[PDB]
Amino acid sequence: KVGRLIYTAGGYFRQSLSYLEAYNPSNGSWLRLADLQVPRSGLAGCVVGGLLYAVGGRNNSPDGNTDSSALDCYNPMTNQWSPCASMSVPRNRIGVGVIDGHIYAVGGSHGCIHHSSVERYEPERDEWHLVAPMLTRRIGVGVAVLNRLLYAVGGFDGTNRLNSAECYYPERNEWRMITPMNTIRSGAGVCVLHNCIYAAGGYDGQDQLNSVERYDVETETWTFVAPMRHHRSALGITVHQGKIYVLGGYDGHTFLDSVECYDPDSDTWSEVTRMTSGRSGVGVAVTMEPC
Ligand SMILES: COc1ccc(S(=O)(=O)N2CCc3ccc([C@@H](NC(=O)c4cccc5c4-c4ccccc4C5=O)C(=O)O)cc3C2)cc1
Ligand SMILES: [Cl-]
Ligand SMILES: [Cl-]
Ligand SMILES: [Cl-]
Repeated sequence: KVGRLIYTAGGYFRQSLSYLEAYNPSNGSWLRLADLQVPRSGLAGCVVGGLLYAVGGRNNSPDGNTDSSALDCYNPMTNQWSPCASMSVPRNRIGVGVIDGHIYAVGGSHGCIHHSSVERYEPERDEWHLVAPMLTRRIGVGVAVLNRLLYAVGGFDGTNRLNSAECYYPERNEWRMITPMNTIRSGAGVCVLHNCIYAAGGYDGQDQLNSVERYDVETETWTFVAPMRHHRSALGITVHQGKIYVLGGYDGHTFLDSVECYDPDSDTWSEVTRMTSGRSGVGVAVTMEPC
């Protein structure tokens, strides 16, 4: 269990960013690691087999605004990025989840197109294949996996921001709606802790949110927990050693550098570190420290 870092890839501040930086909760340190080959905001991160993957996003720069179909793989042992097979379609404001060593890419936008499509990557074959689409088009969608089921939470369908959520059952290649959240959320941080899916922050169409709610997959209810100290949309999120970490985002005024940590036993959030610069729209995941 020792030696794991929280990696943050990409993001946005004035333009899309190429940063890869890693935080060590055990000593408070940050490391700046190899830049992404292509800057991207609105991407997702995940880990399979000790390797960090950056999926989708958009490169917003002074010279263009290009949605990404890319999958790139970072090896901590070499501090190098390598390209992998690209997805069927560009997906900005994507969500991803991992089931049994496979990466699921969910939703996202391509220009004015709001995807319901979903595709699955096989690392051993370096291949993507489309699976059943969601029941709803969703960009800015939060995705997480619990008990080998994939959840897609909130987002924006092209007309309305959403409180709805749905679950993918892989053995039936089928999506079904679940109970909707209490709050409309696009750009929330979504993760899994114990037997619940958490949705933290986001934008409800009017304001960035500090509220946090969790879906108990047995009882099918959403319950609010303690709110974050900061309102935040387009935040990064991960779980590490039984606590939720939220990174950056936008509070309606500032691109935040603060990182907050949720302790479920006390139902409290605390500020634990600051990123090296404020940013939103990052991808976050946990893996071993680099060489
Ligand atoms: C070209 O400029 C960019 C700026 C930031 C980014 S991003 O990577 O951070 N990101 C991608 C993922 C994602 C998902 C949901 C939302 C939700 N919006 C908001 O909270 C929102 C609403 C009103 C005004 C603003 C924002 C916002 C949010 C963040 C930064 C600045 C602002 C801002 O001023 C929503 O639309 O639901 C926003 C994003 C934004 C990308 C491009
Ligand atoms: Cl699978
Ligand atoms: Cl298979
Ligand atoms: Cl595989």
